[PDB]
Amino acid sequence: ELGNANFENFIGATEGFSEIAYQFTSHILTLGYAVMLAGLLYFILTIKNVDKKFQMSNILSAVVMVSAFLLLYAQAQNWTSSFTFNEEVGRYFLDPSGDLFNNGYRYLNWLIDVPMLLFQILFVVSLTTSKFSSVRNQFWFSGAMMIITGYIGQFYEVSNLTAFLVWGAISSAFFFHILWVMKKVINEGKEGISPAGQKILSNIWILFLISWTLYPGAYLMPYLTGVDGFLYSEDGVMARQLVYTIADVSSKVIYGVLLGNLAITLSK
Amino acid sequence: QELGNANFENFIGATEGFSEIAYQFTSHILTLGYAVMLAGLLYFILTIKNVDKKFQMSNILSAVVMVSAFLLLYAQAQNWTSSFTFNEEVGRYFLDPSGDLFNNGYRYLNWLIDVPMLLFQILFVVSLTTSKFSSVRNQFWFSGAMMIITGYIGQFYEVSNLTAFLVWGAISSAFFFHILWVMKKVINEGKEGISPAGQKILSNIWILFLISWTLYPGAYLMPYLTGVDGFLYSEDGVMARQLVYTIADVSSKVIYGVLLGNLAITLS
Amino acid sequence: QELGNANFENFIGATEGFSEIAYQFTSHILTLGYAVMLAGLLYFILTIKNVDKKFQMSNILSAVVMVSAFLLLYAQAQNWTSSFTFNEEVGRYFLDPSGDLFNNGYRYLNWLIDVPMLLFQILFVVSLTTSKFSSVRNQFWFSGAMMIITGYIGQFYEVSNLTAFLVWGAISSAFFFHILWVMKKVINEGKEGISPAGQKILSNIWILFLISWTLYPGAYLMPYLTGVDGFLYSEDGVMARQLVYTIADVSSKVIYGVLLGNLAITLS
Amino acid sequence: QELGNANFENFIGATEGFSEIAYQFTSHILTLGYAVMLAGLLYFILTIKNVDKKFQMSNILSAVVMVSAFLLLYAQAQNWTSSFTFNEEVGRYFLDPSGDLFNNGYRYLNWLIDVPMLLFQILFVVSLTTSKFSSVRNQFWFSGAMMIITGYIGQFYEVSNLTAFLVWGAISSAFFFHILWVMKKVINEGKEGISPAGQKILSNIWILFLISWTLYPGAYLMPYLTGVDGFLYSEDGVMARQLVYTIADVSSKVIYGVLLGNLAITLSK
Amino acid sequence: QELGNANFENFIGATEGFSEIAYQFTSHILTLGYAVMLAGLLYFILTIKNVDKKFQMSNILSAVVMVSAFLLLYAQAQNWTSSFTFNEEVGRYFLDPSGDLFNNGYRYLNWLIDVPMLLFQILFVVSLTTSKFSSVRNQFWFSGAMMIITGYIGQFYEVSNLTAFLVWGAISSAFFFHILWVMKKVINEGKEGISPAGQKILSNIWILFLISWTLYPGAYLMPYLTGVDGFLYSEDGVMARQLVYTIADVSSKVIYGVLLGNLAITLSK
Ligand SMILES: *C/C=C(C)/C=C/C=C(C)/C=C/C1=C(C)CCCC1(C)C
Ligand SMILES: *C/C=C(C)/C=C/C=C(C)/C=C/C1=C(C)CCCC1(C)C
Ligand SMILES: *C/C=C(C)/C=C/C=C(C)/C=C/C1=C(C)CCCC1(C)C
Ligand SMILES: *C/C=C(C)/C=C/C=C(C)/C=C/C1=C(C)CCCC1(C)C
Ligand SMILES: CCCCCCCCCCCCCCCCCCCC
Ligand code: NA
Ligand code: NA
Ligand code: NA
Ligand code: NA
Ligand code: NA
Repeated sequence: ELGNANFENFIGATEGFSEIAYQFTSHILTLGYAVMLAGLLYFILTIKNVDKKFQMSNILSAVVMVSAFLLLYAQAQNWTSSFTFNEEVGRYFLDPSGDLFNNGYRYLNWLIDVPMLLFQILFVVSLTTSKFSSVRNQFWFSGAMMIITGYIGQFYEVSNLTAFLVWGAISSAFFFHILWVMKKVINEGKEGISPAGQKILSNIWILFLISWTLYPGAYLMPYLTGVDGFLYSEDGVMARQLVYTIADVSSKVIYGVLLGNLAITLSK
Repeated sequence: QELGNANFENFIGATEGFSEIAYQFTSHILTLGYAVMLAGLLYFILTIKNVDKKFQMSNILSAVVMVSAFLLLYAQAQNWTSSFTFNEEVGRYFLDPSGDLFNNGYRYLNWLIDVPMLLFQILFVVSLTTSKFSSVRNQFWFSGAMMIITGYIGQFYEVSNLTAFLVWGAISSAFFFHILWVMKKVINEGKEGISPAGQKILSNIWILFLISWTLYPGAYLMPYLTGVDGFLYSEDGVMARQLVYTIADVSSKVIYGVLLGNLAITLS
Repeated sequence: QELGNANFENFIGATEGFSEIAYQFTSHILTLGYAVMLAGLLYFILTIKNVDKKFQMSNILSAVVMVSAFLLLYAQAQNWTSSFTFNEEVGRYFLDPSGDLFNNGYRYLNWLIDVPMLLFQILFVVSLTTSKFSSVRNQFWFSGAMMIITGYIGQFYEVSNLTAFLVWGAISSAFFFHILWVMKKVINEGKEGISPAGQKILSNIWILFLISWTLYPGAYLMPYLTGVDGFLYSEDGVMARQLVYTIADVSSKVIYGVLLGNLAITLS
Repeated sequence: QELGNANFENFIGATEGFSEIAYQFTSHILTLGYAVMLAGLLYFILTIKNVDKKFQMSNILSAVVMVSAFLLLYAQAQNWTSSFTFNEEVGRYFLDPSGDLFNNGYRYLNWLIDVPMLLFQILFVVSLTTSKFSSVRNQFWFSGAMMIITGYIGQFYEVSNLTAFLVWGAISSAFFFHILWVMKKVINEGKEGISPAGQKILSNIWILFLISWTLYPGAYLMPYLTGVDGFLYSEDGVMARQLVYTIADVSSKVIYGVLLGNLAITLSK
Repeated sequence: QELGNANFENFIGATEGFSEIAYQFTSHILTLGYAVMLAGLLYFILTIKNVDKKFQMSNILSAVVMVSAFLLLYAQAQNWTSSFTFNEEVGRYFLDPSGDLFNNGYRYLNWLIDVPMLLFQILFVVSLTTSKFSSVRNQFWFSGAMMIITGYIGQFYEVSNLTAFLVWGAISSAFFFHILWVMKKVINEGKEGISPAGQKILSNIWILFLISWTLYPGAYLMPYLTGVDGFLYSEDGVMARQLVYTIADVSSKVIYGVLLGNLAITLSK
């Protein structure tokens, strides 16, 4: 009787995880939080490389990094404490004394990362039609609604598939609003800067789109091959956490590095 | 089973147990709390040289608070996960005494750091007119100490003795109202003789102070706000209490320090 | 149930056990202690550039002390929670030998850092007149070392051998009085030739030093301050001992360093 | 008992067990590794202002690597101590499955930080002549990623499937040789137009790079370097593997960064 | 309970066990050690700008040793408390194998950081006259490595094979005497051409070096300094060994760095 639990727990409590699956999930989470701490150091040590009016961006990047390290460190431990080896079969099964594994740790902490990540670009690009405050408030409201609806939804990814999908769609609405506003921001920021900055901004747009789209992909991962599909297995757990790590790295570290390069180019 | 003078979370977890949603949400919200606290430390450290020297003390005090907050919430997070263990037969988290009983007093005593410093730092940005700096500081510190100590005594009896619970709560509320009075005086005097932007910032600071500080007696009273054997005397009440604690912590510490720093910038 | 040369906390916890209030309060007070120490470390680092170069050593030494203090009070906190475990049948925390016996001598040996450095740092702010710097330093260090070592030997027999307890305590008290004499000389010489404000600060420093340092033999004698089988030979005595330890730690380290820094500012 | 696609440390520890020397030495060497990494982090941060601004990026990248290394090695240290428990009846440490199986893959994925950055940072000290900066960088990054991923896949089968082990190892060795080729090109171009002292430093850097990076496939092959049922298919092989890992880590990260910093110093004005 | 090539602390704790005073004191002394190391790290970082630039390297290298030391002592502290558990029936702490056996080798390998760096940093303050910098450095590093490695091999047999114990100890003592010789030469050359105050500081540094470094073979021999089945082959010997280790660590690292910094200040303009 698992109740409103994530599907990792069902897979681990029925079939269990082979050595490769368990060890790979642990390794990918470890790499995630290591990347986050290294990026924190990188952003702190490069603050004076940009003009003062851009250093805020750097700071915010650092801020984000802090949150992520702590989460992906906790989450990491969580994984290894939720599943233990059974010598009789050679697989890792759910160990209830280490609690049920839950991805929600990431959702609430996005309440830090999503606003901040949306906010810092407004310290590097210059708006030509929109108001700074209006864009900021839209970003924050839509991100909060998206995160909260998705966080409520993921609790029912096995118990109540209907609620899962409904909350996912209600979240995707705010996601589309965020995407529209961000495209507006980047198009307005391209105006009046050298072609190098425009190239950096187009790269930022592409990276933003892909890496941010990766997250609902991980949301739906156990069902992307339908019920009782190839992805509703330990392969799906591996894929979920791998996509999470890729999207984390891209949307945080690489995004901050491209913002820093843009700030360097715009600096005098 | 005999629990003695323990918080109502322990009683709920020993009788009904917690569902996956309740337990996981409480853990996530405490994790988010301490993550927010360490990211603000960096923020407040990294933005020290953004204000005139005379205001920088505020920043320092903010950082101090952050440290305290982080540590406490980190500890508190761990304590939660160690006090409740999954029971597979029914699929619910029950009290685990080998991990010690859960107690909110960890917050209360640590407020002995937070409450004075928070009340102290505003006196490094605004300039008093008819009030005396040392008088305001001593009143703040004495009233805060009394409030914290009386509430800390009272919360131990939230289940074992409702009468002492309420009596200590009222005794604490007296000092709380005194603090609100002195703070209103301080804000009104600080408004005198400053720019309109600083006046708007001070108004926002007063509103934030009022709401976020009132949230704490709300969390104190949470299990009984729907009466004896009411709806909030459940795992829903535990979730609500920790959520209110986290919202109040973030608002009264991080956002309060950020608004104070904005005020310091406009005055520079 | 033979405990040997163990502290009286272990005897109380092995015979009567601790109630929820007693155990939780001891844990909270130790947690507050180490939080205060880390916050003080941050404060003393951040306020280094507030005084002239010649005084900055004081800050550094303060920070040094903080480090030591933090680590021990963090360790000691852990030790408390690991040494006593909840018994559900009666609802009380009893001695848990798998977590090791509780011992307060961790503090003693760590005073081998604190006592010299604290006594040393005042010699970087005040200017001696008739006394020799190196003589004062050597007297401070030797007397402090002897005091700490003799008290550390004595505290192991606070239950198993009252005679050794009291004899070693008196041997320590001799060196304590020597330290008090030398400190009075140092403060009186430092008052000479400075402004009245610095003299008032020095008087406050002397009062604080006296009270806060006298608090330590008080915690040493705590279980017997009401006689054998007295009121304090209970969990109440355990609470009182750890509370006195925390008050003395905060006063003699953090507030002492803050007053020294204020003096350094007035002398700058 | 069934272990599946697990490293050979688990098989040795589950069948023969480890003596006190083997277990204690492995723990000590991993501890020394992560201690060295943290000390190097401190060093590279503290010596940033010792070189001209244009070279300071190198320092930063070193520090970045250090962080990764420290964290990873720290975890791995814990993992060792969690996988093997003393049995008083025989006097040997045996596999403890409640602590998870021991796996070297923690290193491999973390090389996804180490290998690019290490290859990247030298491009902030030396000046290329005929090669394009971005071309060299992209080649380094792609070849390193492929090498790491293929070796990481291969090492899971070092006991359960020797054929896949060797095939993935060879596929990885291809990209390793490409990396060596590009690095030799970089060193030859960097020697041009700098003082003889900097050229000597570059020669030492090339020798160190070659040896220290070649040490890693050696640790990959360690249990079989004396054949099946050989001398190295024992606790001696486990000790040798972790010792080679630690020596290669120190040499290829800390000493590499120190030599790069000395080169940057001689090039500074 | 067969323990094999294990340190004598495990034998004492497995046969007689430790009393409350002995166990608590060993734990306190290790805790004090790592606390001292972290505080010294803070001190050496915060006092960097107190000396001329050319001397600041000393400061840096001191903090590197403080990092290493800190980590090791922290680990060792944990290890002690994890290896011995209270038995309520008799009131003594006995060996607990689930926490691993206690081993001092953690220190030894970490000396591979401490011993070279400590010997290196003095060469950033004093100026040699007749000796060559690189020759002194190479001699220091080689002799220190050999000393550490031979003693590390030997200490595993302090109970199981006293003969190998003593043979490895003597082989190590040879390199120790070589180090003392080179250090005496270095101090004599550094005294030349500096003010009398710096010469007095150098004399004090030499005395400190001699005593604090000689303390380590003392801890090596501690259980047998009173003969076979002597007084020191007891829990008293365990306390004495760890206390000597802590005193030697503090003296040879923190106080050594402080005296070096004082010398650097007196040499500073
Ligand atoms: C960061 C923490 C802050 C600002 C804490 C503030 C605490 C209070 C306003 C305490 C309030 C209390 C009462 C008014 C009544 C009941 C008891 C208390 C202690 C919760
Ligand atoms: C930060 C720690 C400080 C300032 C410690 C001070 C310690 C003392 C004043 C020690 C006092 C002792 C006695 C005078 C008698 C009994 C034994 C002692 C060691 C507790
Ligand atoms: C700090 C870590 C570094 C520099 C890692 C370097 C890694 C390699 C040179 C990897 C080599 C591999 C092969 C050449 C063959 C077998 C598989 C590998 C992954 C071990
Ligand atoms: C911080 C650590 C230091 C300075 C360590 C120094 C180590 C030694 C002087 C080692 C000495 C040894 C011998 C002289 C003989 C026996 C074996 C050793 C390794 C303990
Ligand atoms: C130039 C520096 C002069 C230093 C002055 C004296 C400071 C060192 C004092 C060391 C005290 C050591 C006391 C330990 C003695 C052994 C105790 C056994 C129990 C009585
Ligand atoms: Na596990
Ligand atoms: Na739990
Ligand atoms: Na406990
Ligand atoms: Na183990
Ligand atoms: Na223990």
